[PDB]
Amino acid sequence: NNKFKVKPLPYAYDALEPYIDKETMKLHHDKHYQAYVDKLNAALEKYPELYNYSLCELLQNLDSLPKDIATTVRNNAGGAYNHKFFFDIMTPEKTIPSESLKEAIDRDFGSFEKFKQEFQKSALDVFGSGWAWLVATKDGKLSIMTTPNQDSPVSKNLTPIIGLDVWEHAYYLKYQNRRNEYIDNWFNVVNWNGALENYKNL
Amino acid sequence: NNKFKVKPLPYAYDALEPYIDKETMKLHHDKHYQAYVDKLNAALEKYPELYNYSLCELLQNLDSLPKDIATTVRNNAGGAYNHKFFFDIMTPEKTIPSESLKEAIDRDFGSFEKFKQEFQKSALDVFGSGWAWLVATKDGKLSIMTTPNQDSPVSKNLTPIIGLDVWEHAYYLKYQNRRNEYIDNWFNVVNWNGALENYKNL
Ligand SMILES: [Fe+3]
Ligand SMILES: [Fe+3]
Repeated sequence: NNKFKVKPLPYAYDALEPYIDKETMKLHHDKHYQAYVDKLNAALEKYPELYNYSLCELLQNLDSLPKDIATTVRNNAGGAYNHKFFFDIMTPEKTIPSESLKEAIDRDFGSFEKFKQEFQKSALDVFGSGWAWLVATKDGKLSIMTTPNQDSPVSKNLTPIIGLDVWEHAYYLKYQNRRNEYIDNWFNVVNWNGALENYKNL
Repeated sequence: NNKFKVKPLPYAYDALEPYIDKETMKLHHDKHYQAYVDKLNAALEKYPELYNYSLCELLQNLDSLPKDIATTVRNNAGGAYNHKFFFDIMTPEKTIPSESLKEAIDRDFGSFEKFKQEFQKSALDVFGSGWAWLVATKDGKLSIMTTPNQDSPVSKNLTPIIGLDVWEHAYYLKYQNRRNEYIDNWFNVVNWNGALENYKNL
């Protein structure tokens, strides 16, 4: 069996309280993330060799996949990848920026605080469903960008370092329309050690 | 003062229970709808003569508005129009299809039940944020279409007859990920008399 799988949450469903509620963690992981994986798997039944691609490879080749599944793959491989990534980029442990990522953030944004303000503004300005990302080019240059729906920076050959889901399902139970508060609180659970790994894997 | 305004909810905030919760009605009308109107008004300060356009006229002329506000108008005039329309198309009163709309639905979809099934499927399949619509061409031909975000059929010269908001803020508090249940329940509050008026105004 080489079907795609849901990665078990890397911590307890309530580990991120009080910043993100346990009910949302359960829905977000067990329902939304699960649905993306199931839908992806269903679509690939027609082309079982695609089960041997990684999610990255699917996302890097959307324009060359068979026309009849390309959009479904974009959306569902997108959702699967983005959510695996998102749950991995948060943690109940306390972390801070360090090593090359810490330096790069200062280099590219002037300071951690300037980076944080830009990120929060971008997250806040996403219209409709989508994501805010800290991304790196192949040479380690950092920038902030957003994607709609489940589109991913990976498809534009950019490497996600951190990313924030701003689909309303990610925050409505606790914050309702107050996305600004959700964004501000989320920085308490960003896994900067994971982010460093992401940046190093360039 | 010819600034755009929020239309007061046409019924009590709990009038649509148990199909839509009062808390959602309050957020949806008092926060989300309100924000679209405020943002629209803010953007038009630069071009005060646009306050004399109707929402329809703004939406029918997005490609010819000044470049610097066109997208903001699309999104916010869109949200303002769509929400005014949406709250008007629901009611606590019991209503059924009648007159020309009743006939047209049978003509164009075969039966009310076939129309309802197609509408629910379209509503269910919207990916990300958006709307499902029953629309009419200028000659009264009916069809079902969806729009993303706050895009409107009005911009494609189609006349909305009914429409369902499937942004997650419209249903998450009560239904969470279970959009199917939200869609099914919503048919209990569709204002078919309003829909008939919409159809007659062709
Ligand atoms: Fe999500
Ligand atoms: Fe809405």
